[PDB]
Amino acid sequence: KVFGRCELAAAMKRHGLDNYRGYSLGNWVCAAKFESNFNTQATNRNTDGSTDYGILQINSRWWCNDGRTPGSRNLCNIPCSALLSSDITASVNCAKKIVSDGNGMNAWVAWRNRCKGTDVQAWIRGCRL
Ligand SMILES: [Cl-]
Ligand SMILES: [Cl-]
Ligand code: NA
Repeated sequence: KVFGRCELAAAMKRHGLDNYRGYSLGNWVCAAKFESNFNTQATNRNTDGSTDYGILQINSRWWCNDGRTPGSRNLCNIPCSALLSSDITASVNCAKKIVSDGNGMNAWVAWRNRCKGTDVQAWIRGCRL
């Protein structure tokens, strides 16, 4: 599923991301835009052989099991394919564990480089929430 901007904002608010660990909703929408272009089916292979999955590009070296990242962890206890569903619940629940691990949203390189320090409220401007 390719989400619209305000559609995704509303889904993320419903799932408890607005102000989660202090990050306003626009931060999460901005991260999803630059990580996946709002596409739940996005995948990208990394140099070390791990793969990133879904609307928030969650990495198989630490967070999910894809059966092909030797020596990796599965800290969200899910198959990585669950992160590609049109229902974003699994992605959001895993993202909450990632953002709570001490590094905050700096875990998402696109957030650090394209959202951090910008006017992120612009990402939810005009939406009915
Ligand atoms: Cl915001
Ligand atoms: Cl933080
Ligand atoms: Na893994």
